[PDB]
Amino acid sequence: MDCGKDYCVKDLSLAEEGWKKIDWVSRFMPVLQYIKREFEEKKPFKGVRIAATLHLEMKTAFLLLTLKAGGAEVSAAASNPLSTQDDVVAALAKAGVKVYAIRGESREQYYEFMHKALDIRPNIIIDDGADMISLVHKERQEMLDEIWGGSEETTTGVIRLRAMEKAGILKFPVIAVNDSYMKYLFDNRYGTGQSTWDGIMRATNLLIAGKNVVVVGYGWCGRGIAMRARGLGATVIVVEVDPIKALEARMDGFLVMDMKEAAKIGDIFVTATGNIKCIRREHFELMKDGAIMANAGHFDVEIWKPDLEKLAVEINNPRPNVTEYKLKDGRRLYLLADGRLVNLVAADGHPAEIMDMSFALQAKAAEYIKDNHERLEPKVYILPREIDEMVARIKLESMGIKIEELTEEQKKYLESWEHGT
Amino acid sequence: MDCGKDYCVKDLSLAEEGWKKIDWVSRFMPVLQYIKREFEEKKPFKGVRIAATLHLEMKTAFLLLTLKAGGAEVSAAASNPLSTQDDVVAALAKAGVKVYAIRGESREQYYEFMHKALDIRPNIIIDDGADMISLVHKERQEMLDEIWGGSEETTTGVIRLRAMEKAGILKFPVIAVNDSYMKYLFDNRYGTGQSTWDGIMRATNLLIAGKNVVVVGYGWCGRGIAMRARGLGATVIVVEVDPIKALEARMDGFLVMDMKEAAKIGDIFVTATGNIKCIRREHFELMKDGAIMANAGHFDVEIWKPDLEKLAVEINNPRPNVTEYKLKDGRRLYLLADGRLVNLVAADGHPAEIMDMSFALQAKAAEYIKDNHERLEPKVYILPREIDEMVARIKLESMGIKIEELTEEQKKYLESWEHGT
Amino acid sequence: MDCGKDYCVKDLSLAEEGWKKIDWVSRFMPVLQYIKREFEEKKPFKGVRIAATLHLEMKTAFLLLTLKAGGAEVSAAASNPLSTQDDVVAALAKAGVKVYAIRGESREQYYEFMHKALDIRPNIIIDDGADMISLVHKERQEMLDEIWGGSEETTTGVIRLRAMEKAGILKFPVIAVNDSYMKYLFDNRYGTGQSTWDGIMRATNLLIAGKNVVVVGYGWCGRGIAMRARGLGATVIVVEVDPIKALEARMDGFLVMDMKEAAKIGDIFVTATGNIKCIRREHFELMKDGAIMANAGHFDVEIWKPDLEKLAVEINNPRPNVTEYKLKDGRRLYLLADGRLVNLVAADGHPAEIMDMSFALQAKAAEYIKDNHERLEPKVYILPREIDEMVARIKLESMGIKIEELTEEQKKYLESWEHGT
Amino acid sequence: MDCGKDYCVKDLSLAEEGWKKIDWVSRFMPVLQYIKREFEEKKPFKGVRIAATLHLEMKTAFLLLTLKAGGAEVSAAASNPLSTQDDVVAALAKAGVKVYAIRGESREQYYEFMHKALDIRPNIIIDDGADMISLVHKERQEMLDEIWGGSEETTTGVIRLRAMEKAGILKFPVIAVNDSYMKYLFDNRYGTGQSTWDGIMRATNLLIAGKNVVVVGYGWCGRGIAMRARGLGATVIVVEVDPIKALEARMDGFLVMDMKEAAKIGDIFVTATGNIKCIRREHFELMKDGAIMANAGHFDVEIWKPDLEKLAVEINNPRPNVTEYKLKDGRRLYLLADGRLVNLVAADGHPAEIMDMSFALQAKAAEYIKDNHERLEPKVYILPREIDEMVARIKLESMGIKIEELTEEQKKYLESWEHGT
Ligand SMILES: NC(=O)c1ccc[n+]([C@@H]2O[C@H](COP(=O)([O-])OP(=O)(O)OC[C@H]3O[C@@H](n4cnc5c(N)ncnc54)[C@H](O)[C@@H]3O)[C@@H](O)[C@H]2O)c1
Ligand SMILES: NC(=O)c1ccc[n+]([C@@H]2O[C@H](COP(=O)([O-])OP(=O)(O)OC[C@H]3O[C@@H](n4cnc5c(N)ncnc54)[C@H](O)[C@@H]3O)[C@@H](O)[C@H]2O)c1
Ligand SMILES: NC(=O)c1ccc[n+]([C@@H]2O[C@H](COP(=O)([O-])OP(=O)(O)OC[C@H]3O[C@@H](n4cnc5c(N)ncnc54)[C@H](O)[C@@H]3O)[C@@H](O)[C@H]2O)c1
Ligand SMILES: NC(=O)c1ccc[n+]([C@@H]2O[C@H](COP(=O)([O-])OP(=O)(O)OC[C@H]3O[C@@H](n4cnc5c(N)ncnc54)[C@H](O)[C@@H]3O)[C@@H](O)[C@H]2O)c1
Ligand SMILES: N[C@@H](CCSC[C@H]1O[C@@H](n2cnc3c(=O)[nH]cnc32)[C@H](O)[C@@H]1O)C(=O)O
Ligand SMILES: N[C@@H](CCSC[C@H]1O[C@@H](n2cnc3c(=O)[nH]cnc32)[C@H](O)[C@@H]1O)C(=O)O
Ligand SMILES: N[C@@H](CCSC[C@H]1O[C@@H](n2cnc3c(=O)[nH]cnc32)[C@H](O)[C@@H]1O)C(=O)O
Ligand SMILES: N[C@@H](CCSC[C@H]1O[C@@H](n2cnc3c(=O)[nH]cnc32)[C@H](O)[C@@H]1O)C(=O)O
Repeated sequence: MDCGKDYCVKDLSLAEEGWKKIDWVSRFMPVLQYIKREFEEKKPFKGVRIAATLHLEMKTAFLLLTLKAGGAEVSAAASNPLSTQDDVVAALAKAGVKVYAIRGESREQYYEFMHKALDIRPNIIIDDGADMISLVHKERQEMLDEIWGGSEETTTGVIRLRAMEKAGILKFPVIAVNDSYMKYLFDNRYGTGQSTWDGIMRATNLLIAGKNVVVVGYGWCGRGIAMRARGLGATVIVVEVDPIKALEARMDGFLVMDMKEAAKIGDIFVTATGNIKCIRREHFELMKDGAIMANAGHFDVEIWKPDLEKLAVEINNPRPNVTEYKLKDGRRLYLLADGRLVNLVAADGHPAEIMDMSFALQAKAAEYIKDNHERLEPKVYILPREIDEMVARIKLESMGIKIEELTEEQKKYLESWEHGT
Repeated sequence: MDCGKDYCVKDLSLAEEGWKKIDWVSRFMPVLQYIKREFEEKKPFKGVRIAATLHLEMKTAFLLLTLKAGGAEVSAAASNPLSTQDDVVAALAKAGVKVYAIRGESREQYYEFMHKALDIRPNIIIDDGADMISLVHKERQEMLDEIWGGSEETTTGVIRLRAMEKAGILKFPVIAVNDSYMKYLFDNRYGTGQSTWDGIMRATNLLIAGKNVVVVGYGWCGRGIAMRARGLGATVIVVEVDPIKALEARMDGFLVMDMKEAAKIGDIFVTATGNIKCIRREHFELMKDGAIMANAGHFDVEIWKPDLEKLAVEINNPRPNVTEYKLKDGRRLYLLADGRLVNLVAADGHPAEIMDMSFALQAKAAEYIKDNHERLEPKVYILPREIDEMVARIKLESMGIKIEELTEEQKKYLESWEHGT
Repeated sequence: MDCGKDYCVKDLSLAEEGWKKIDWVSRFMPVLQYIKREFEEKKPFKGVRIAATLHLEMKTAFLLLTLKAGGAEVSAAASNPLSTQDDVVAALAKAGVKVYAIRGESREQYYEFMHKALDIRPNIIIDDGADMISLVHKERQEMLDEIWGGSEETTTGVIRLRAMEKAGILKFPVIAVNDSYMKYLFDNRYGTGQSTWDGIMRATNLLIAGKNVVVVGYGWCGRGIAMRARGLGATVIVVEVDPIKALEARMDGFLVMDMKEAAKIGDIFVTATGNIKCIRREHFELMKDGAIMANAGHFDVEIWKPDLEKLAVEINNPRPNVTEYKLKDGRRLYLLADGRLVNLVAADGHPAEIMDMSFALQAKAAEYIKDNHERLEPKVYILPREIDEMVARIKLESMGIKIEELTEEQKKYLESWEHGT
Repeated sequence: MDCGKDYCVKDLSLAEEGWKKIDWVSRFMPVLQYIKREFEEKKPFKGVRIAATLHLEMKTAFLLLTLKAGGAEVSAAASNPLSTQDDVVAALAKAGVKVYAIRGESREQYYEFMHKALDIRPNIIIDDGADMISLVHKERQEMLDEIWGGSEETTTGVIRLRAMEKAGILKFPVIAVNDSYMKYLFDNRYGTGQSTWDGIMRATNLLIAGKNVVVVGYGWCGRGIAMRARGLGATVIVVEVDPIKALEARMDGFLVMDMKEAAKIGDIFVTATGNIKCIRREHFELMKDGAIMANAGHFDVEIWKPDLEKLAVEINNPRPNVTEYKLKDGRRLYLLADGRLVNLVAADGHPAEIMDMSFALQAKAAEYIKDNHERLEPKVYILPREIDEMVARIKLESMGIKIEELTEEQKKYLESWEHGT
């Protein structure tokens, strides 16, 4: 509605509430605040244009404003059509960020807006899911040589970009921010663990304790989702295709079965595979009446909605972010958040302190691209662990935690080999 | 605004959304559904008038509709001015329940509406905090003849009523529903454990893991809040006045210290004491910058607001359900939900399956009073344990769980003494 | 072998090692040490004779020596033929305690020794399982009028004594020490939780994580056994006959099924029912090859050994405290500790700090019997909660823990009823 | 005492008990049983000579017998002077393994026996701490021609060997078995987590719940020790030098502080660093009376014994595997197992099912060296991940667990980039 050359938002009059959300979470983001103070002093992004595809809530907004405080000209598009928070996006538009996003936008608008964000002709692309980096290579090839590099937030995006590199069509360097220690060990595990159940509880008002919770995938996200589900009193069943991770889940005290056996007994199903069709026709047919299904992975393809639609004689919407599929025999199965990221659609995403660290790495990755892209090949890179170390020490210090320091004798001992029994 | 003899609600046009909310949670309340079918078949409350003071959200609405389906004429008032959900109440007014409640009620409206609810001339009073039963004894003594009895939902109300009995001011029988095994072992512990953190995450979007969570009170609510806080990754510090429960918290793996020591290190404070001034002036003075405070117990007197106001040079409202008290030294302390029941004010209360068992007991208590008021004395009773077992057996059956049966030989062994060795 | 009028022990030359065990655990028993200092000063048991039936390890020995330091003449017999520690018992004999116990003694010696302990003509009987109190009523009735009272340590004994009271044959007062808050909330739960797995690991050297652990009974012992099993990485399945406790186990995150379904899937079975024949023929027939079975309840009747013997074509003993039952189809099932208390036969029983509190109550119960038995009927009593409070405050102080104290305003508030919304 | 050219053991007559111990744990080692049948059928080590330095208990004996069943001639020496179990070693001598070990070995005997084990002129060396591989490089350089390669079991040894490679002193290939997923994710974490507390309870009979447990090091062992300590009811304090791992411990719910601060409040201290002097003079000076200290890492240098001896006015031995250092102010600090591997010295090491997977990898590593030594360089290698997957699949199958299979469509999706949205 409020839609022009510089932005396309639902309603600019929502900006005051968006500003309050941005100010609130920024009070609990000490690492990005530390970085923002440096950016304001040195203005390292003066004259630099940045286009970002991220989940457009208040922590994302604070990162974009941090990049702007460093001198950058920033455009932004949504990483998911349903995760955008309209009031936050109005505040971004008021701040001069060229943001193009409306909550609930269509898939075609999702890409029409992504193109508009790309119109800034970015030097740096910040991506979440690799849609924007892929879109440039497919439909905006005229702009490739102007792009220094990109940084990718999530596992699904890194998988896509590595396949792009394998096929020889990646045309600029990419930082796999997801692969940094202070990202996947914290965001993917602890962040997703809390916010997935935050969203499921918010959407349903249902009890987690005494439920059979089925977690499909025992990677970093599945681990955290299973961890916190157990912490909320649930009986957790893990479904995995990796035999090593399946044994880990056993040692962690969780049941391990395949997806058909899990489908018969699960009360709540959560997918975190980054894969396609992990739950489909024959699993829905086995599910108990009232089964809750949620996706915490990527896009909307982990739980195969077309199979649910073919089984349903009625499709209803009893609550916001709850789609009811009524089957022939009268069973009703419930899909949360239209099969999209339940933590970001049914809730407010990861907590502020988690995205502080993930978006601190993103800020450092943008600086790394700015300053090293000419020595980098069109390949996927991981940030040096020194940046991980810096983010961790800033967080610990803001926490008031002082850790042991190695003595010179101990450093010597760890490099030696003669001191045995 | 939509106010009359039979109801007083904010907006009747919100009823359609309220109905969707009631329909939803009712799908996950099997025990109360079992009872509603019995009530609908037999109509045990035909001609009976029931006045209820409860937290007016969707699970409460299904309890009130279940009583109406049993033939009762039902009036309803809010148990807390900020827990009422206006769309649910609109649906109750449309359903013929004489409900008088608006979210954000003044204290004067709170008691005016409770008086309007009493105008039904009830035979049975269902109470939640003992305000209504106290109000009849103070201001509506002409109602005492017609009143068969009352039922009290919560710990705080039962304490008040037992005190009224001790002083000899109680005039009609009272069922202490809170004292049923199927209530305080589940509602108070598991329900409050989940819904307290549901509300805290919803209000703040902050990380629970790696925080110092201080839980004041290690009763049934405190146990649950502490258990789920640990499940979400927090370090938990328990503050108690009972030495036995303090040792229980230690053995459960939690730190135990006094309120002053806890105030210095806590990041999030949760009170669940049912007592007054468990966090007060001297504790606020010790708290770290950015401390989060929330009350999970009765009323709003556990965290003493007047002390916060006197310390504050500025009182701000950065988020819905977050009050910011800025102190002279620049520190900011955040009180959630105005110091009232954080699960019911900042979220949707206990999950549906928990309220199913609690309100099943309430429905049984109302039927118990109906069937026994001529045999009861003006004192506090607890439901026979056979009702607890019925509720637990209906729930287990609806879960598809069948448990081991105690054999006749085993029963006789348990009543013998000669078989030792 | 070293067997006379004053004692019957395996070998007095083992006393030096027994003294060291007694000294060791006594360093970590601050509550009983506190009581012992009082006893040494006041000598309240001067001229009093005490006969005890307890598990004769080093914590029991310290209680008996504490009673002796108070002036008592003490005799002792084993509460279980397999839990006696011969070196501890030699030290007791060297100390002047009239102890009659040899590890591995027969059932007939178990009672022959119990009679010898009774020959002291006790004023006070301290019992664990009610064998001695029952033996007096059956076979030593000539001595009843000389006995002031008894105290019973465990749930199984209290069950027997209450049945004795019901039948009208209990002839002196009995203190149900097991029923004290500081007993069953700590000994039965936390003590049994740790020491059961202490014994199972010691006997087997097998992994607990990633195992299906079946806990039969979800009372105080079963809760703790399930708690700690989960803490060691196991998948815990709870078998219960109480529907309320079955739901508790669900809410605590454990599977709940009946014993036939549990038998098919369990890797380790632990009984804590205090009942007879909870695991029998048809369950053994369903068990997987290599199933481990252990009893943590009472006697050796919870797992029905006669059924295992009838199924076995070979009975072997591959490890100390491991009996192998080789079945017709080649399956091998393993019973720990001959079906007796696995924590006390395969290990060293509860940890010292736990039995500090249980045996502190026992010392206070003996004092309570001494001083109140003439005002007591031949019935089962529970100690006043003031003693529970005293034990808890001594433990907290020895721990360096200072708890909140109620203000006079708060005490007033909890007795009031007028202060509502 | 029973010493000769082919073996040196304490007492050959202990062999019968050693065999029972080997037979027992072998029943619960399915993966190594699977490999032993393959080895027995194919005899891949016919004519091969293998010298091993391992902790000589029953699971090690089954590994050595499995290699012998494959046709290998096997010599064995102790990996630690106090972890050897004399009856197991007696059985190995009876079985034809050239084992030279006695529990309680002097340091001189330790290296004399390791030299006797090397007299076999091995083709493959299996090492556990890199003492033997270091000893060949220092004192048996004439052996270097015939040596195909070595395999290192543990973190400390791999560090030594990688340092030897860096300095260019390594002369033959080395397999870093510790670096296999199926090893360090399970042995180091879950195995050490259980067996450390197994040993601590066995030595002390003290309560774990409600204690302040300080874990020094949050690597794989530290993670496991902390996780199981929390599972047993303790409050866990983590001391780290890695800032990333320190934040992991916080998010896992543990307190994080430096060694001096932890020394003031810890009740039980466990070191798992693989480093020297992580607890030393200044820390002992701060410790509470009665502090328990134990080492779960390499050698006995993590807790610096010489500092304890200098502080002590008295050194006593109140229990087996408990050394008491009485300080000038009367405080008593207790070091378990002489500061050596507490799980292996005060207990029976890792449980059998854990060592099954670790020693399956060792058997595969020995076969790998046999099959690849002519293609390898004098540097440190890690086994191909296909062997990890084989071990995990054999274990899952023996558990009756069948996991979901990755479909061809899903594999192709994971190698694509065009499918976004
Ligand atoms: N806020 C969020 O919701 C959030 C945060 C981080 C990452 N993610 C997304 O979550 C997904 C995974 O995150 P990760 O970092 O855990 O990936 P990961 O690869 O660590 O874990 C993936 C696991 O999925 C398992 N898997 C794949 N197909 C499967 C199937 N059909 N059935 C069962 N298990 C299967 C794999 O074996 C692997 O262990 C990605 O899509 C990532 O983008 C979401
Ligand atoms: N939905 C909800 O939020 C919900 C649900 C159930 C109960 N409640 C309310 O929660 C409160 C307690 O519920 P309960 O069932 O736990 O009561 P409970 O009495 O079991 O626990 C109360 C604990 O508070 C401790 N306590 C009292 N004053 C204290 C102080 N000054 N400092 C520290 N500890 C103190 C007492 O020792 C007691 O153990 C009541 O007000 C009850 O109505 C709220
Ligand atoms: N050191 C120890 O091993 C130790 C310590 C304390 C008590 N105990 C013994 O443990 C036993 C129980 O201790 P408690 O204090 O837990 O008793 P408790 O009564 O609290 O729990 C007993 C549970 O067993 C359940 N039960 C009974 N028969 C059953 C069956 N056939 N199948 C399944 N569940 C069944 C009951 O429902 C009850 O919940 C008693 O024999 C007591 O003496 C042993
Ligand atoms: N059966 C056993 O007891 C067993 C089993 C496996 C490994 N280990 C031994 O345990 C040790 C570690 O095993 P790992 O696999 O955990 O190593 P790891 O390196 O994963 O963990 C080591 C941790 O120690 C930390 N550290 C180093 N010096 C420190 C100090 N001074 N203070 C605090 N933290 C410090 C490092 O930061 C690192 O995180 C090695 O010696 C290994 O051989 C023992
Ligand atoms: N954009 C795609 C891919 C999944 S996004 C997953 C990413 O979201 C990120 N994330 C989680 N919570 C938040 C938040 O509150 N703000 C911004 N990003 C978030 C997190 O870093 C993770 O890598 C989609 O919606 O399906
Ligand atoms: N008088 C005080 C305290 C009583 S409320 C505490 C009660 O609220 C109940 N409760 C918790 N969640 C819900 C809900 O969603 N609907 C209705 N009652 C609830 C719970 O049973 C508990 O006993 C006040 O009203 O604010
Ligand atoms: N004597 C019977 C009944 C069970 S005894 C169970 C009791 O043992 C007690 N107990 C547990 N550990 C110890 C210990 O180390 N010493 C003495 N008593 C113990 C505990 O208090 C519990 O009530 C039998 O052996 O079957
Ligand atoms: N060189 C040092 C540290 C190496 S031992 C650490 C290794 O012991 C192994 N281990 C643990 N329990 C057992 C057991 O019962 N038998 C054999 N090895 C074991 C485990 O795999 C780990 O990598 C020393 O020998 O004392």
